[PDB]
Amino acid sequence: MDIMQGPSESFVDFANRLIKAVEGSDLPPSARAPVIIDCFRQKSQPDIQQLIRTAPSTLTTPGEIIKYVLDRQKTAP
Repeated sequence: MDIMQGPSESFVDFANRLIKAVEGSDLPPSARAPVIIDCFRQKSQPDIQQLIRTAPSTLTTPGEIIKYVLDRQKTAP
């Protein structure tokens, strides 16, 4: 309900509220991921949601999104 990413909130910040929020629910293990998956695309900021929204590759899991988030956040010069 009140799970919304902040203006300048880090990724690990939101996902913790999400994951913890999801774990706290009656959602099954196999369905926990799919929940966070859609949750991001609808609760994440425009900066992240935009990437996930039209992001290629089979991004159907958390293990891929975070990898994808950091993979895109690879601002290492």
